Amino acid sequence: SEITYSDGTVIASIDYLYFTTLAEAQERMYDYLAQRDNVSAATQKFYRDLAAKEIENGGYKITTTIDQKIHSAMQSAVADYGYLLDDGTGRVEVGNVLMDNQTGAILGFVGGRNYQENQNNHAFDTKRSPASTTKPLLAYGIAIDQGLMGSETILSNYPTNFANGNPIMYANSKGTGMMTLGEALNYSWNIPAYWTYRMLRENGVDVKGYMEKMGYEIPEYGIESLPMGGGIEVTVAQHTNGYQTLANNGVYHQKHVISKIEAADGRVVYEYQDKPVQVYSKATATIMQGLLREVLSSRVTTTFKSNLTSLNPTLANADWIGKTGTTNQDENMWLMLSTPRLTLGGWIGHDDNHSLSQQAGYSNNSNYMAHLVNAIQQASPSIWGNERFALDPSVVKSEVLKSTGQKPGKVSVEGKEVEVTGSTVTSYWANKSGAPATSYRFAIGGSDADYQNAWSSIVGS
Ligand SMILES: [Cl-]
Repeated sequence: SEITYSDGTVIASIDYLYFTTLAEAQERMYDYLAQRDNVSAATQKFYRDLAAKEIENGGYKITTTIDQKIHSAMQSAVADYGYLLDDGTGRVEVGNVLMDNQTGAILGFVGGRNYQENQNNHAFDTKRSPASTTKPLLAYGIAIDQGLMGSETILSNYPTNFANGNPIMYANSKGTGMMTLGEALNYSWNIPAYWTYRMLRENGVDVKGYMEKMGYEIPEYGIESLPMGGGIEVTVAQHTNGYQTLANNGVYHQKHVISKIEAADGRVVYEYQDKPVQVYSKATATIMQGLLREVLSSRVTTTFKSNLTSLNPTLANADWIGKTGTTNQDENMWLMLSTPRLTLGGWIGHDDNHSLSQQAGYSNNSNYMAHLVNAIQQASPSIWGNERFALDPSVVKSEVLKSTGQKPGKVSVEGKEVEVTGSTVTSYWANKSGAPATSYRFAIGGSDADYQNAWSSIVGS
């Protein structure tokens, strides 16, 4: 029995690479064994063991998805550049996963700083809160998909409180005012994501149907801070797969590190079976792509594009989209990146869950990732692609007011039917009729005080 890289080259017979591959193969077998000895449905355990025997003893050739030149380049990038991560807080660990957007196949990964010194696989084993990288999946993507907001929809960021009366905070700030979806995402403000998930619940939206299609296990959906990543912990590999679904215009493919297991007699025993699912519509996923493009361009929450410009100005011109997250004590940082072909997930942190430095996600993980991305391209010059993410033909563009995010028109501004007028903007929608006409409660969220204040500077013009 052996494991090969995608090209057929021998990995080994029966060091993260070996362990991660054998584990998956054994899981393959086990699922099957629950029907070879005919068989059916805490033992278990017998079958887990049975599987590891049947694998080590058989004369099986297991073919991985692992691209060999890419995977070793990624090993060399972490050896060469992991020191970029160090910030005077102890050993900063790292996990990464590179995934094919069309297939769900994993091409390479970083399991940690150095397997010799520390064996924890940070790509496939360790689970951490995804923090604000939860928002495009769980809040905004689904609200767009249910036809409840469009690209230029306005949301509340005015101060507001949880049900216990504690304030919703963003670092030391308590909120500001009305803002577009662009601005909410670029800065990653929390209160507008609070109100979006809260509106999804008021409408009875099946949020869990969406998350379980991308393979997400969340034990409790009834949690106010859920869209900021509370009550959620994920592996890097499972997280890259929610970003694969958005990059790939809304169609999930399941991650996998094995395509083919073959007998000693060359018969095809096991084959990866593709089960594509349209999680979000095409309108939705292509709208969210255009938003996440701006997250990386505006450079508010990450320096990644500047880093990549200076290392490889030609790769910096590829069509990068992405999103960041910080857990609320600086303990874990995330940076998720896609071109149309690939998606690289990244996590940093400490095994013992304690703070990182203040600019560890902003600057440190961003600069490391940008060295990682360039290393990947140096070893496979056309893998990232030159393609562009592009709005779907089904997208509905509406012409809306900047100030409201809805169509211009008449509104009763505290009784006194006003004529609402001013500069307009195109707004992309994933429904049938686009954006409504302006009503008085024009944002997602807000208290009457907020709208008194809102409306009386809109009126003032
Ligand atoms: Cl910058």
